[PDB]
Amino acid sequence: SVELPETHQMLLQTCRDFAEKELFPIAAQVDKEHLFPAAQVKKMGGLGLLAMDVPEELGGAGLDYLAYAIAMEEISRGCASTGVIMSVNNSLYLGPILKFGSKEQKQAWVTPFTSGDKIGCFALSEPGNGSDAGAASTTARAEGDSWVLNGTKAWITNAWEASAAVVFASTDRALQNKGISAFLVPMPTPGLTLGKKEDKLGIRGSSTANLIFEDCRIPKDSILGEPGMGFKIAMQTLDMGRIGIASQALGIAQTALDCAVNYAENRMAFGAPLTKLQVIQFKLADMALALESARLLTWRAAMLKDNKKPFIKEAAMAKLAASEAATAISHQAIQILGGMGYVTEMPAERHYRDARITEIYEGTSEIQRLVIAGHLLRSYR
Amino acid sequence: SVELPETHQMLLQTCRDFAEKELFPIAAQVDKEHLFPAAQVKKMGGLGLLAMDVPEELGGAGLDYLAYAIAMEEISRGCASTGVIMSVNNSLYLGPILKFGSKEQKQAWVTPFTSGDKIGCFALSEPGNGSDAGAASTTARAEGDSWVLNGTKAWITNAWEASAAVVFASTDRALQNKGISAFLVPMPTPGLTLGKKEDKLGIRGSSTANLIFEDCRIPKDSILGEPGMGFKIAMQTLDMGRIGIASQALGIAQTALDCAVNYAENRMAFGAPLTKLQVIQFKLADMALALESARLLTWRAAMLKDNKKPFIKEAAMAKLAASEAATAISHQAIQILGGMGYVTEMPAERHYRDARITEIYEGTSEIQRLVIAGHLLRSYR
Amino acid sequence: SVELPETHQMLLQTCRDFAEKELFPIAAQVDKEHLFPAAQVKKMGGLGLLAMDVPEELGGAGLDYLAYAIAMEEISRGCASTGVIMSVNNSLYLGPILKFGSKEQKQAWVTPFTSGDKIGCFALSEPGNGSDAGAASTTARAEGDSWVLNGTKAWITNAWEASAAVVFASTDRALQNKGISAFLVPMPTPGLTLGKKEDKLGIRGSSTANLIFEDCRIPKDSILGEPGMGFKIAMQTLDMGRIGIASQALGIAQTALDCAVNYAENRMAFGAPLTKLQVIQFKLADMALALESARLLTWRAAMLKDNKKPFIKEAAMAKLAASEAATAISHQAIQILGGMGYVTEMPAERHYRDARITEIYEGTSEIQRLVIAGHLLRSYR
Amino acid sequence: SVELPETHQMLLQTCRDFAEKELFPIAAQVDKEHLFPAAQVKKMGGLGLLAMDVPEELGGAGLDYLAYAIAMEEISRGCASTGVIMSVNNSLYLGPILKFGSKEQKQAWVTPFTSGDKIGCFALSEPGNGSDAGAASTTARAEGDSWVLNGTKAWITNAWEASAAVVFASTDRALQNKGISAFLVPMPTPGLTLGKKEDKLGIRGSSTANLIFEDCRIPKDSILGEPGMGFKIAMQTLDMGRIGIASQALGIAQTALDCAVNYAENRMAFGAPLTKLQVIQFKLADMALALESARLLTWRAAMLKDNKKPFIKEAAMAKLAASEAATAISHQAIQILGGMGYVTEMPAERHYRDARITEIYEGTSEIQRLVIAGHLLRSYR
Ligand SMILES: Cc1cc2nc3c(=O)[nH]c(=O)nc-3n(C[C@H](O)[C@H](O)[C@H](O)COP(=O)(O)OP(=O)(O)OC[C@H]3O[C@@H](n4cnc5c(N)ncnc54)[C@H](O)[C@@H]3O)c2cc1C
Ligand SMILES: Cc1cc2nc3c(=O)[nH]c(=O)nc-3n(C[C@H](O)[C@H](O)[C@H](O)COP(=O)(O)OP(=O)(O)OC[C@H]3O[C@@H](n4cnc5c(N)ncnc54)[C@H](O)[C@@H]3O)c2cc1C
Ligand SMILES: Cc1cc2nc3c(=O)[nH]c(=O)nc-3n(C[C@H](O)[C@H](O)[C@H](O)COP(=O)(O)OP(=O)(O)OC[C@H]3O[C@@H](n4cnc5c(N)ncnc54)[C@H](O)[C@@H]3O)c2cc1C
Ligand SMILES: Cc1cc2nc3c(=O)[nH]c(=O)nc-3n(C[C@H](O)[C@H](O)[C@H](O)COP(=O)(O)OP(=O)(O)OC[C@H]3O[C@@H](n4cnc5c(N)ncnc54)[C@H](O)[C@@H]3O)c2cc1C
Ligand SMILES: CC(C)(COP(=O)(O)OP(=O)(O)OC[C@H]1O[C@@H](n2cnc3c(N)ncnc32)[C@H](O)[C@@H]1OP(=O)(O)O)[C@@H](O)C(=O)NCCC(=O)NCCS
Ligand SMILES: CC(C)(COP(=O)(O)OP(=O)(O)OC[C@H]1O[C@@H](n2cnc3c(N)ncnc32)[C@H](O)[C@@H]1OP(=O)(O)O)[C@@H](O)C(=O)NCCC(=O)NCCS
Ligand SMILES: CC(C)(COP(=O)(O)OP(=O)(O)OC[C@H]1O[C@@H](n2cnc3c(N)ncnc32)[C@H](O)[C@@H]1OP(=O)(O)O)[C@@H](O)C(=O)NCCC(=O)NCCS
Ligand SMILES: CC(C)(COP(=O)(O)OP(=O)(O)OC[C@H]1O[C@@H](n2cnc3c(N)ncnc32)[C@H](O)[C@@H]1OP(=O)(O)O)[C@@H](O)C(=O)NCCC(=O)NCCS
Repeated sequence: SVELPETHQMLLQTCRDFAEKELFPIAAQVDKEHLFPAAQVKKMGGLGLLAMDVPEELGGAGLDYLAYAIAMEEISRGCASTGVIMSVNNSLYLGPILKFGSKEQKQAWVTPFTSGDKIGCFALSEPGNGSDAGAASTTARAEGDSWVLNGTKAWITNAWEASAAVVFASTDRALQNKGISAFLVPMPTPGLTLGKKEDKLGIRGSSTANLIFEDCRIPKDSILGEPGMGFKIAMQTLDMGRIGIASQALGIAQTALDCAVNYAENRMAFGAPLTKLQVIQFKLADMALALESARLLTWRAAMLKDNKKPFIKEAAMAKLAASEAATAISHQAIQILGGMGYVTEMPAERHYRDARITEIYEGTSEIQRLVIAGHLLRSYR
Repeated sequence: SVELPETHQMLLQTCRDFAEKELFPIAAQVDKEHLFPAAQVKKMGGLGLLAMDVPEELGGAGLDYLAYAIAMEEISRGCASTGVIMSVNNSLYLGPILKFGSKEQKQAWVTPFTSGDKIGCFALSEPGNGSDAGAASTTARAEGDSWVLNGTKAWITNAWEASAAVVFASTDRALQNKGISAFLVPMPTPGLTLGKKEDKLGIRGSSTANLIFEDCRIPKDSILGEPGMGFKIAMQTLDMGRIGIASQALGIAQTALDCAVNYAENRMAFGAPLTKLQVIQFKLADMALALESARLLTWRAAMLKDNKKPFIKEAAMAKLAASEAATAISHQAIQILGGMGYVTEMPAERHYRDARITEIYEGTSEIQRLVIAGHLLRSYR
Repeated sequence: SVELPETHQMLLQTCRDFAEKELFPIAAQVDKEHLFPAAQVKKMGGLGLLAMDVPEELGGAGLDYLAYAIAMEEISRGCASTGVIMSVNNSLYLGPILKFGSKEQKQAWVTPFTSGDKIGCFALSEPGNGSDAGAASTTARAEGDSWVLNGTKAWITNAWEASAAVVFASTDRALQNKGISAFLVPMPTPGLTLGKKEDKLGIRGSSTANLIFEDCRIPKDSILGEPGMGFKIAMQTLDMGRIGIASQALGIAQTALDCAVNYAENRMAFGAPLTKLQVIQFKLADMALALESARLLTWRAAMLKDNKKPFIKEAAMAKLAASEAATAISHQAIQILGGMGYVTEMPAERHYRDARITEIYEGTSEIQRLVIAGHLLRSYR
Repeated sequence: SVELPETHQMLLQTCRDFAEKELFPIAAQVDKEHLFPAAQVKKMGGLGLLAMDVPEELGGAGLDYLAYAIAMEEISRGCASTGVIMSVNNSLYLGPILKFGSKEQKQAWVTPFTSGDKIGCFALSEPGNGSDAGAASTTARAEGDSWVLNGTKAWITNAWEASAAVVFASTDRALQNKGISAFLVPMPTPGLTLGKKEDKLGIRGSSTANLIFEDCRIPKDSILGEPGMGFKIAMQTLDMGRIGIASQALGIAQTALDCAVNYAENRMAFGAPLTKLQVIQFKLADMALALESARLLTWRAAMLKDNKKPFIKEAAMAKLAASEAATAISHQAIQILGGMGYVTEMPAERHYRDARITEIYEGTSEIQRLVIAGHLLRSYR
């Protein structure tokens, strides 16, 4: 119900302790220097936080997706870039392989990646089409006994750190979505070149680059599932990723609210603490309401996924509400902090820049509203 | 969890069937003619919907407050005035008596009122002070063996139909809240006169009047609890009423959304259904999300109350979010219907006028935000 | 510039004096009883307020459109239904005849209507299509020497009081807009039947009905301009009407703000006036800014029209901003008044219901945003 | 009226030409490297853009404040940091000296600063109090024939480039505002030390530091006006600065809208340009409406100042509306650009970070709403 089980409570406490011990001292350094936190990722792999959905047989933690959402929220509260790296590795790489790959592919592509030594990446977007995922131009000709890949992916998270890749290329151009086919591409491999890192406004610990495939050949076993199923795999992986991104936005909004409340209590204006002003109280009330409401939606989406029931509309609602709430709460936290919120000495601006991204990737807000509207009208029809 | 138990599902189905059978044909007539639906209230008392929180020993249904929230949402979806009458009788009259009254008072003031033959009313507000509940000017002098009541209450719901009253009068003026004392006043009684009915913008089935007490004397047993506890009784009854009003606003928003979606699918513009337009889809998506989020907040508040845990901040959040969401959804439904939404032939304007009230009574939105802000700052401190 | 000329100032003062003398005592009676204010319309015709754009040669006042906007704002501040009647008679009937009709048609259809004895109506909308104005199904066969009209118009303002009608019927069905042709139809005439009055949520002084044409024949001179120009005539008349409706929404928002400020200063809560609370001050500040900004937009649109320059985007912006600001200000005024705002004794709910309409007729907000977007993209291209 | 005079049109064209020639190529470099654009400031001084309000006798341009607002909007459209430097030098330094200083002080402190070789700074805020300007703790003891200054100012714009300073120190502590006294402090002078530059989220061309006064002595003539008038001088200078900041926010919103519209027309999604989507059109319409509405308010405030009439409420409204509109438009521009808007290669994120500041300095939005509310209630009383 509303309360959490003992395992979930213990995981929440452990994640909060780890976050306050490790991520908070280094978050500013990671943001400023664009430094990939290798040691923190290794420690998270040691704690099993990178393989929560993975069964314990394959080396994972064997936990439900609600526990994953809680851990993602706590980690993103600690550090946003570490949060998005964890979210990518947990959902976007591990989920499709467990859900669709054969047992040999699971053994060869999940077990090394549970320990945290290696991480994965999700390669769907292209420079030509960002939202229209079905219009991917990457071609995968089945010449000989190998899949020859030609094309250029873009915006690939963890491109400079991943040891594997889930690449979606259209085997058949005529088939807009049917042609789409997934492939498990090891990194580094001949024929694959990594693009230059992109300077980003917000999350800067993670490395974002453009994968370029030039006559890249992979063995025939590297195809995920069967040809044609690529679009469905992409959609389901996107739903799970949307749940993860909603958790990340919740964490960002929570830490922004905590910093704002602490500063408002500490700061003195007109001979009184700022909390005595009614405007500040109303701002805090609205922020808390938005944050809690979103958290509820997220938890509902996670529990619906755990009960093996359809959750696409719920996940889209959770992602949209969490992203918008995080942006509004971060903006109001900057406004409450005032002048001190603008300088980089205080962490409010980092929360603002990190919260801005949650409305862009994993489907923009317009795409989320399209999904919600379609499912709503289908429900009434 | 997210799912509902079998009893709750059966109650939801029964309430929906009763609503579609009875309330929908007569809602327009009730709104237009200011007609109190006596037969519908009697049938609801027959179904036990007026005594859900009451134990079965005293003649109630013995159901949890979550079931009460579900039934309130369904009834308010059927008809808003019937919804507010049910909410008043269930929470604001029955709850304080069960929570604080002695067993003899329970037998003499709850058992006749479970059947639906008689209903109660909550008398707190005064013309002088609406939000400042602690500034009530009604005086209750303890002369002789009877409590002599002098004063004028205002805005009393069901004043023209109630057979009992929960009246709060300040026994001690010096004590702003300590002086406040509750009293169980039977109606009609000598010394009590009912004010004229007030024409209202929205809910017009219910009768709202001003109770006037002129030397009204009641026996000494009619006092609820002990003197001084009146303010706490009022606050707890207000929390339960806020949960009920949140359920009512949810019902209004739900029926407005249903009518808007049906009309949008039926209406043809520019050679296409209105749902083909992206603006309509985005409006429907935003409306859906709002309602669902509010519902979760409401259900969380109800479950927290059922588990015997503090729920004041949760109830305030649920009431605020539900009221604002209901107003926004009703306005957008009128906008979607366009010209046909403006005339009284279509039920959109009735939903608008009924949804406007949920931000005013049971504490305005500013008071709710004050409560949320106070509890938030207390949580951080 | 920002200041007003002496003629405009004198007209503003005269309109305000007339409004406070006449419209304010009878506004509640007009709203409640659906009473057409014949005497007030006659007095306005005596003051020349119904023929402001009309040259003095034809019996008008010969004033610029800025003066018309000011007078419309003041009258709608006095009474909303009188405001919409004045707006219809000034813009939607008189403007197209002066702009496109020949001199004989001006003499036979403008000079009697300047005095205020008779008023006109604008017949464009149909039950089939409300926003898609080009899809009108009314047919005008040119049989013999007369135009035979068949079809059914809908939502015609002043249908029960108009002595003339501007009816737009598609002469050629193949021509979606080219077929559209305007006609000056006298009322009453054989073959024309008036539909039943429609009960409306808001403005109820004006009479809204559905014109039904059954073999209605008019002389050949009654056609406005030449066939095919009907759509352009409709668009320009709509622009002028949008300016008028923006002025009306400004008046409604202004009177709502005045009542809210007066009540907030008078009402006492927590031992202080409501204006001492910071939340009330912030609400009043937001309301004020909105109204003033909208007024400027309106005044800019009116001055651009007076200088014989294109004003379509400006008029659309003014109408959209004025309507949204009026709705928000009326809602906040009801919220500020609290319980007393809900009853019909206070005039806040009347302002709410009257302000709701300004987002529906003369093009809904979505159509206004489409016009603004089209003109913006055309400006950049 | 709505149109601009020939001088204003010529100044607008010259400012736009200069902006597109100089500021646009170097804006990204200035933002990235925190580089003070010395050459651009010198060229602006050559064009007279730094001394617009200054009479031509003292070496200024002798232009009205409307021309200053237009030039500020164009320059801030070119580059935001250059815009805020120009705004500070024009209003916050030059205005108080011309308005209150004697002729000798004008000759010794305005004529060298019109040419653009030297610039000024406005020193009011302190680390202790940011919004409560009357609680400044800087002390100015009148020992001997010199004013000995002790205290620490904060957030001083152009602290590392100014050759003069307007410092406000409380001569009399007992007098909260009466004690406040202004002083013209040359820079550099013995006893004055410049604090370290502060890394800021947005505008980074300008240098922001903390002035520290330790036994700084100035001649007796350096006091501006007479003791006690400091608070009034600060308030009037703040009003003029609010007009300038509103112009800057207008420029930022305008360039963000231009970039967003151009990208939306260029980008192709789902086989169509983005402008074909109705959601994009509605976003563009809302952005254009907000921008134009604000621009109007700003121009009204500037013209009211030029006509020697009170403009405090108008300036506060203009600043608030311009800041909020700029933030909303920048956020929507980032959303429209999508993924490409997030990287630093595109200029959308720079517009976002620069537009965030306009709600903080020159009085936060809460202070603006307090000023508007006070003037509104004073108007009704
Ligand atoms: C880039 C930049 C440049 C600057 N340049 C200058 C300059 O040239 N000269 C100068 O003098 N200063 C300058 N400042 C400082 C400026 O005055 C302050 O940063 C800003 O105006 C508010 O200061 P604060 O945040 O410290 O106020 P705080 O009092 O610390 O603000 C706390 C919060 O409480 C709110 N608040 C406070 N009192 C009330 C109230 N009564 N009612 C409601 N809400 C309230 C505020 O709005 C704010 O959100 C600059 C600041 C920045 C960031
Ligand atoms: C009080 C009143 C007075 C009136 N007076 C007159 C009068 O004097 N003369 C006259 O001719 N008419 C009059 N009308 C009718 C008026 O034209 C319509 O009521 C109104 O303009 C819209 O009509 P509709 O709701 O039927 O349109 P509908 O097409 O039925 O509206 C459906 C909804 O879809 C939206 N929509 C439609 N097309 C699009 C699109 N392409 N993109 C986005 N959204 C879209 C609309 O905004 C609306 O929300 C009056 C109406 C009222 C209520
Ligand atoms: C349909 C209806 C039914 C009702 N039924 C009942 C009933 O059964 N029992 C009962 O006891 N009462 C009932 N009431 C009365 C109800 O308590 C009040 O109408 C409502 O809760 C607020 O009262 P008010 O508007 O008079 O408060 P006011 O104090 O007059 O409100 C003035 C405004 O100031 C705001 N305000 C006041 N204090 C503050 C503050 N400290 N901070 C910020 N904002 C503030 C309020 O939000 C409000 O907007 C009913 C009212 C209505 C309309
Ligand atoms: C930090 C970051 C990390 C990323 N990581 C990954 C990753 O790991 N894997 C991956 O595959 N991609 C990744 N991406 C790319 C991501 O898919 C896109 O950036 C984003 O989802 C949208 O792409 P776009 O802006 O290019 O779409 P565009 O089509 O260029 O967006 C244009 C605009 O139009 C809107 N729009 C488009 N179509 C419609 C429509 N039909 N209706 C309404 N509005 C519409 C969009 O919402 C958007 O506002 C990442 C991007 C970023 C910024
Ligand atoms: C555009 C978009 C919303 C929809 O895709 P489309 O190709 O444009 O439209 P479609 O017609 O393919 O959608 C419905 C089809 O897909 C399938 N599908 C769509 N959503 C699905 C879901 N959530 N689960 C399962 N199947 C789904 C349906 O089965 C249907 O095919 P059918 O006709 O055989 O039943 C999708 O590409 C998208 O989500 N874009 C944003 C996400 C993103 O970029 N994330 C970045 C990762 S960080
Ligand atoms: C104004 C208002 C919000 C708070 O009341 P106040 O008298 O103004 O302020 P107080 O200082 O009394 O509040 C705190 C006190 O009340 C008690 N209290 C407040 N809220 C409580 C709650 N939810 N549960 C229990 N006790 C509560 C606290 O114990 C404390 O007293 P203590 O110091 O002995 O601990 C309240 O009057 C109100 O809710 N008004 C709107 C509700 C309404 O009108 N409903 C209409 C019915 S349809
Ligand atoms: C739908 C709507 C917005 C546009 O009309 P459309 O027929 O759907 O679209 P169109 O292609 O006709 O629009 C452009 C055409 O009309 C003409 N036009 C459009 N707006 C115009 C304007 N403001 N001024 C002049 N001409 C205009 C253009 O010349 C063009 O024709 P061309 O190709 O020969 O140049 C219009 O019908 C409308 O305003 N509806 C809402 C208004 C309303 O109902 N008011 C009620 C009165 S109270
Ligand atoms: C807090 C604040 C809003 C008002 O100041 P206060 O000291 O708190 O309140 P006061 O009582 O002094 O306000 C009214 C007094 O000041 C004077 N005053 C206020 N605003 C004025 C104005 N716009 N023009 C002239 N005089 C003004 C009045 O004369 C009155 O004094 P009186 O009683 O002798 O008539 C002001 O300090 C402020 O604007 N802060 C934000 C601005 C800022 O920080 N800008 C940074 C520069 S980039």
